[PDB]
Amino acid sequence: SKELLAEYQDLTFLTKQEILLAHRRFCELLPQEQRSVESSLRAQVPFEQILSLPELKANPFKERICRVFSTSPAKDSLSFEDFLDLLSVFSDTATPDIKSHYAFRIFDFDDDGTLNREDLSRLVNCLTGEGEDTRLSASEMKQLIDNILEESDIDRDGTINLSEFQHVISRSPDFASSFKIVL
Ligand SMILES: [Ca+2]
Ligand SMILES: [Ca+2]
Ligand SMILES: [Ca+2]
Repeated sequence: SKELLAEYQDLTFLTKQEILLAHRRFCELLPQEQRSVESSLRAQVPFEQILSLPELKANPFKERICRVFSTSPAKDSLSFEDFLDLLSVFSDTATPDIKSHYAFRIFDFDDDGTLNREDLSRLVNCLTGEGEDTRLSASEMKQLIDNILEESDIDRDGTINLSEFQHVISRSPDFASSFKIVL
């Protein structure tokens, strides 16, 4: 199931939490004997259930919306992938972020899903001491890593996951230029 859901993460640039929330909603819109993770990811939700979606309530052309997001020309339904895109457009519970996705993968050296002290050390090391061309000392690197955890490691597990990473660089507009965190 982890590998299966992970595929969608690479396809949409959403966090695992976002995909999980969406998957639960998707399943609840399918037929009872369809909830099976691997089974559900192959099912399609009929427009009936999409039209009554809360985030589409105030939208005119709901019928049009369904047809545009639907990938299968034959059927009048949405696949899980189509559903993710719908939520990315109409719901605050799904916000694609291609920059966070790749930046995270770059610093997650062992590709294990989180940024630990070691991964974070390279991240903060992209910054400078004080002058325009400086390099951090051990203690400065330590403090910077400590500050990131203290401020963004909200599930207090000692690492930074994609969701938390998005918060770490949420105030760094030019982050991708040289991977510098603001402050
Ligand atoms: Ca959205
Ligand atoms: Ca890691
Ligand atoms: Ca964490």
